[PDB]
This record gives sequence, C-alpha cells and structure tokens, in this order.
Amino acid sequence: IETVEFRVTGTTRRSYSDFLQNLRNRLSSGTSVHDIPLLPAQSGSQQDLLFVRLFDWGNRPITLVLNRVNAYVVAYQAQNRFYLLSDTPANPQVYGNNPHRLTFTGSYGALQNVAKSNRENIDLGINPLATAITTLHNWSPPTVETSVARSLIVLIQLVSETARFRAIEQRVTNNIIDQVTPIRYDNFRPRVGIIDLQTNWQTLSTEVQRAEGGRFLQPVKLQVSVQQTVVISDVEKARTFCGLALLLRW
Amino acid sequence: IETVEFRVTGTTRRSYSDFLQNLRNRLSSGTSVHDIPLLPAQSGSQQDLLFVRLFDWGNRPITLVLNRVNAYVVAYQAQNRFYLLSDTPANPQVYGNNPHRLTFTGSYGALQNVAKSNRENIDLGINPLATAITTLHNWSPPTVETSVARSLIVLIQLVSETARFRAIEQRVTNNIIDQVTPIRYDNFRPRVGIIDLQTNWQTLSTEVQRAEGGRFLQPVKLQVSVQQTVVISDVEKARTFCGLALLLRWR
Repeated sequence: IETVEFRVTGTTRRSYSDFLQNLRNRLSSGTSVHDIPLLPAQSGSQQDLLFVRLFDWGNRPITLVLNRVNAYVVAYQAQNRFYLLSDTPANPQVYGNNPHRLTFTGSYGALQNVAKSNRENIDLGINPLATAITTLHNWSPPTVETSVARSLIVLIQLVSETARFRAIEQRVTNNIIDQVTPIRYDNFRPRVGIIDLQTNWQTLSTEVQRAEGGRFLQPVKLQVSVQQTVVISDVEKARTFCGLALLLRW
Repeated sequence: IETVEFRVTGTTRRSYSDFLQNLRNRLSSGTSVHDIPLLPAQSGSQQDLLFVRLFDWGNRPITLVLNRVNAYVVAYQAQNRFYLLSDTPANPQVYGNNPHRLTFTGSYGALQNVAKSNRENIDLGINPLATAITTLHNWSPPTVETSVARSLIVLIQLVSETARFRAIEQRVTNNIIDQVTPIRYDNFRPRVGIIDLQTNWQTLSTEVQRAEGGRFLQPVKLQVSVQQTVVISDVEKARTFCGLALLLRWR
C-alpha cells in the first residue's frame, strides 16, 4: 500500500493541485479512457487500498484509507488506532486486531444525519481541512460521533471528490489566496451544482466508457440551479466542463 | 518592458498554470479587493504595459503587448516589427518608428468580423495556441488580415481571458493530458457559458468593488448554456464559481 502525503502548512494553489495529481496517479490503474484515468477493477475480494496522510497546522497527522477502486474513504487512522466506516470490509492485516467500527457508512445521507448538518452548510477550505484533521486526531470513543461524521464530510470532499472532479478542485484552488503573503485561505460551501455533480460520478464514468464516437448513449442531466439542468452528452464535455478526472471502472 | 514568457514545447497543466499566475502577479496593482487582485489605474506611462513572449513548437516567438489596466492585448511583435490594433496609441519608444497599424480593434465583434468566424467555432488548446503563434510570427502586410484576427482570438482567450477567469483556465488545463507519454493536448470550443463570462468581466469586476458585506448591489445573470442560467449575487460566488481572478478597476 502506497502513501500520499499532504500538509496544510504552506499550502498554495500549486501544492494542493500537485497533491491531487499525485493522488490520482497512485489511485489510477495507469490506463486511460478518453484521456481520463481508469481506476482499477475490483478483483475477487482483494482489497486494493491507498493511504493518504494529512497533517494539520500543528503537524499532527491522520491517515485516510482509500479504496483505489472508487477513490473513496473507507477508514482512517488516528493515534495508532484505525476507525472504520460501518460497511468497510474487515482487514486485520491493515487495520489491526481491534479497530473501532463507526456506526455509520460513508454515504452523505448517513454522514449528514450523524453530523446533524447538511454539507450545503459546511465550510470547505484549507482551514476546515486542518480543523477536520485535528478533530479526527483527537477524537476517541466513547464520545458521540457527531464531529467524526462532520470532519469526514470535509475530508471526503477535499480529497476524494476533488480527486474525482477537477471542477471541485478549482473551487478549492480559487480560495487559496497565495498571491499575497501570508497566504490567506477562504471558504466556500457546495450548492446544488456541486452536490449533483458528486452524485453523478458513477453515471458519468460509465457513460465515458460506453461512449460511441465519444458520444454518450445516455446523456447525463446535471443540476445548475434548483430550477434548471444542463445535459452532458459527450466525453469532451465531461472532461472539459465537469473536469471528470478519474473513472469508476465499468 | 517587463516580460513574462510561455513556450508550448513540453507544456503541462502545471507549466501553463504557473505562466498564468506569474502573469496575474505582474498585471496586478498589488491591491487586493475581496481576495481578488485589482488591476492598476491608467498612468499614461510605460508602467501600464506588460510583454508576454510566446513560443511555438519551433521556438519561434511573438510578443503580445498587454495593457495592465485591463489585462488585454493592444499590440504584438513578430520578427522585429510591432503590429498595433487600430485604436492603440502610437509610441515610438515602445513600438519603434515604423510599426504596422491593423485595420481592426481588439473587440470580439471586430475580430470575428475580420476572421470570418465566431469564436464559438474556433478550437482552443495548446495546438491552436502554437498555430496562432506561428501564424502571427509569419504574417506580414499586405496579405489579408483574416488569419491575424483569427490568431488573436485564440491568443486573447488563452492569455487575457484565462488570466481574468480561472474557470476558463480550468477548461484549458482539463485538456492538457500530461499523465500520458507523449503528453496529449485536446481541444475544446468555448461554450455560450464561457462567452457570457467573458462579456461580463467589467460587470462582475464592478459588482465586486461595490459589494456591501460581500453582497452585490446588482446580481449578475450568466448563461451557462443557450437555455440555462445562473445568478451571481455575492463576491464569494464570483471568486469561487466564476474564478474571477483580476478586477477591472472601477471605473
């Protein structure tokens, strides 16, 4: 299992983008379809994992565990214990003999319920990222899980979702104000567009792989406002407009 | 004149983005408004200018002259002669004694008329960028101006418009496929959305400067397609969604 590292200290637009590119490279199978990296196939019951070690402002680390098949978070390590989402397959070889099982899955529906907060109302940026790392670093049972789910909402979006979509990466990059010194870090919240993009990752991935002449057999509608939807009908649009950056293998 | 360079050979997402960021840093007045650089006020001096030297696949260069006030092209140099847009004031100290004046301005209306092509129908990417450089490198009057206007449409969008809008930069970097060997360079054509963004740069710039508690006095409607729209109502959305990256100083 490989490890990709990211440190909040000194973060620039460039350093965040370099992190995500390194992450995509190591998540990827090394083959590409329509110029977008293809994630590995799930092979039998074999677990194909990747570590992402993140350091907060005080140089305190946690380690996310990602499934390379879908680029998604399945567990994290904090202070020499692993914490698993409820649906994460057991792996004592990696997680130890007695990791802590959280009571929730990694779906946004579940995370938001446990966090008691919709992700439309959760700030995303480098400061939230650092806070999420610190919160996971310090949390231990028997404390209520609220802040764990909240922190994972932040982390999953700033690691997995930005790896999947350069359009989401760009929102982050647009808020790393590195043309000034000291660097300033602003926040945004995802709205209807980003949320619908996240939900459509599998659909978009499949359509790219099934495309004939680069054209989608089933064009994908994406919300741009509460009232309106645009249609993604080809690989060029998926790559250019959505910044689709990793493909879930179909 | 202060010069910022870019070469197509070996282009990666990182090298293109580094170029644009260095460009923004030199264009900027240094003043920051809601974490977006404010462009300078016009001084009437050479301090207002910036050179952008661009190299094609054979390292043949042309130098764009930008006005720092608006981050826009006013002239270019090719093979030791300057070429001025029709509205660009003469300046022997910068442009030499015998520059050639083109018959059109830099407005998209004028450029598209001369090019005989709307920019919705013009490929953008690293290969178009290289071709535009080569075309300007080799062109001289009295051949017709068609290809000069076409090439300027490409270069203005890939230098000025991407400097102004990180959302446009994103389109470009999403099409630099630098994780394969050899690096591949894909093309896109700007959507109704991209064109409307370009059209609204001054409006967005002004709304950012006049905003109260970050809220726009006049929300800005933008096309995302022919049939669909969004509304930008605050500075954070302008910075985050539009990637507004330089502000035209108001006003």
